[PDB]
Amino acid sequence: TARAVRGTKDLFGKELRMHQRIVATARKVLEAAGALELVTPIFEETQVFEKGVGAKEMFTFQDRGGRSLTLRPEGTAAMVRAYLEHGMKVWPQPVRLWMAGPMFRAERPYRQFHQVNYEALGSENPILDAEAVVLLYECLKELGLRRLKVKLSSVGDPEDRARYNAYLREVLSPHREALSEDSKERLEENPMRILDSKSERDQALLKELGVRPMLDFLGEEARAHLKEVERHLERLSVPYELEPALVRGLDYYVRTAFEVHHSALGGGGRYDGLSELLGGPRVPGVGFAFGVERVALALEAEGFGLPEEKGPDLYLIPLTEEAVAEAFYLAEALRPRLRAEYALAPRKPAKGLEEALKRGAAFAGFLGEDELRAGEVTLKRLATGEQVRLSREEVPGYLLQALG
Amino acid sequence: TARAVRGTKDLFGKELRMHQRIVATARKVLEAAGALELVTPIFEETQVFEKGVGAKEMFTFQDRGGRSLTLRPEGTAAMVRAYLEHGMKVWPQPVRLWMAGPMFRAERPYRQFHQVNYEALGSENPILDAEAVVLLYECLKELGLRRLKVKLSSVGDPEDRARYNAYLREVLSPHREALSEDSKERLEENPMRILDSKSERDQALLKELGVRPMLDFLGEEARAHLKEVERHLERLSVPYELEPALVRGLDYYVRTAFEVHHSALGGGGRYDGLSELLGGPRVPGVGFAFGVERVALALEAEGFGLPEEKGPDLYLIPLTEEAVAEAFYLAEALRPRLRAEYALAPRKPAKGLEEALKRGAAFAGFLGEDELRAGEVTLKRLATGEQVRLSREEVPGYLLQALG
Repeated sequence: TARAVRGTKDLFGKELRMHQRIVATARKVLEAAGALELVTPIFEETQVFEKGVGAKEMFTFQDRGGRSLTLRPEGTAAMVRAYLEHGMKVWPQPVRLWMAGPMFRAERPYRQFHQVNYEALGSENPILDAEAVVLLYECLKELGLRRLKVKLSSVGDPEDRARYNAYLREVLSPHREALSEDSKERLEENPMRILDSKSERDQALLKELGVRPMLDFLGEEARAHLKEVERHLERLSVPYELEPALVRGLDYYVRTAFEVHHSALGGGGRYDGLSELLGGPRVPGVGFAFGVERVALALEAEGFGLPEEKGPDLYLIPLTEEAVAEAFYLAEALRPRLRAEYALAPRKPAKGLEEALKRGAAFAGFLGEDELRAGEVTLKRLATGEQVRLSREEVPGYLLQALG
Repeated sequence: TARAVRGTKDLFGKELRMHQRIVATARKVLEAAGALELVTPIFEETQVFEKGVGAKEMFTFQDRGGRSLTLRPEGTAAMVRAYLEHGMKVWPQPVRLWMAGPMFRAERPYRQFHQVNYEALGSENPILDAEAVVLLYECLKELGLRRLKVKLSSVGDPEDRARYNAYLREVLSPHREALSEDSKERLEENPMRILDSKSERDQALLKELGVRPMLDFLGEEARAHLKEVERHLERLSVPYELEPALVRGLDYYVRTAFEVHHSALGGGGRYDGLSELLGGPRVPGVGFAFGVERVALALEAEGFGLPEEKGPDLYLIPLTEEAVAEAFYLAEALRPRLRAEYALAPRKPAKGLEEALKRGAAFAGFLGEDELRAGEVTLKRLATGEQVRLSREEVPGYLLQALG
């Protein structure tokens, strides 16, 4: 009766294998660049994920005690919270961390998706921004994806963001009634957030007015930092395109911002004020995240198929009812060094052999009255048809010599 | 400021590696026995986890829409729910499944723990019960644990459980006031549940009365099934002990029940009526679960230590400020086939070499004005002290020939 809640789903067979490949690939590239693997809890205190003061899409609840708890909606805040909790500030900087795991989004019935996160905390050095970009680019390239579009941009320093917001107030105020609910309130609290709302009505006005990009407002230091990042990518042969449409409305996002399109598979940027937001000292940061499901779809779109599940090394066919137990005893004697399976009911040799072929077994085994009395087994290498009769003590060795 | 909620914790370094080893080991033994890996969602409809009608320890909440949702507290019901949803009843039976993942328990501030689950659904054959036991025993043995105590027992068939409950009413009724709240109510709804309550007051009365074990109430079929299971373990050289104290109060638990002690690392048994409880047809089942943290503690108790984290293949030391970027370009050219790291600031050769030793690098690399002008690099195999000067084009090949 009960089914998996909408927005969630079981992962098994090929879908699971695709997810595991994707994560295994990120693990290889990220750990080769020094990132340390970190796994945070599924839920945390709600305040860990609050973005600041400024007036539904997060699973929140309180446990026995009244404490507000929230299901992890993103990875960055949780990782920064971990860097703080474990005093990673004492480690050699920067501290590179990565993580793969489920995230929770509360939309109307993906509500549970998986993403890989990479975070370099502790330094403002532009080399780290270029590295974050290249690392994301690489994870995706290593997966076999091609036609990857890298989009780069900057959101400047907070003093630069202050001027832009003023400008936004001047340009968007005389068009107030064109916005709506929240966007009208954002004009007084955080104008830049209006550029990040997915309100078709708000997106419409913006498209018509065509206001100036945050790029045109980069301060002195911000422009030099972006130029450094650009220089590194050029030097690393990473094709990119400056994107004035790339924006980050939250007050803790600074300088570098980037995305990789195929539509966006992942992206990220620098976020220097998030640590203080959580109660910690100043901790410069830059990193990215990409959705595992988004990537699996991109691979699927490019035609990437996955080979068939490997079969057991041995599939035992009991011929009599008494042999069923003996098949189990033999298979157990061969595990786990070898993958050995067995049928639970007797059947004709031909039908059993037929089942071994379908299951892709390397060898088929037969146990009947004759082999039981002799304490032996009959083996048949399916691929070559070669059939041999050997004692039970010799099966492990024989199979190992053959499957070497 | 904000810390991981009590009962939860970040996993990194050795602790994480220990968890990954444990799961990797279960994966090897369980998949060698034919189990298919399955990953269910973190949360599901509350009804998936309700055990039946009979009057706090589960994180429950409703999403936008009023639907009651619950954080996964166990693995079995979720797996059975998956077997049903995907029509696994059509697959060749039995269907063997396994899963590893977080579970949630709502105690007063582990509230988030991890466990490995194994489930064989679709058959009543006693061979499967013995296999579940041996498989659990094996997972633990392969981890290096010794002094593993296997305890076996049975809870009989529902008709057997009915008689026992009557008996329990007769023996425990005249002692009503000795029980408490729930236990008093259980006498009328499900007496056997009183044997499963962790109420020190209830455990006391039980210890004094010393009522008869559910074992003394096994019906004809139930006694024969248990004898079959025992026969298989004997034949598999698995040392076990019959435990009359092992009980399963819920109405869907049937026959086989078992545990492995070291205090219990894991356990399980047959549960034939759970499927119907969820709205599906009759689906016989048997399996087990063990806590990853329980196992890591057991390993720790036996002294099992984990080797040190491997170091990068190459740690680049820039000698000048301009070389910092060049160190990054070189490391990126070597990744991800090789693990290459670099320092972000210049430093003396000796200090840099000093850092490479501490980080356990196979090779140390040096980039200064001289190598930059020559488009070369200086490498030093730390273990042998051998130092060589080669061009950048030759570094990948040289390192690969040396780290082969």
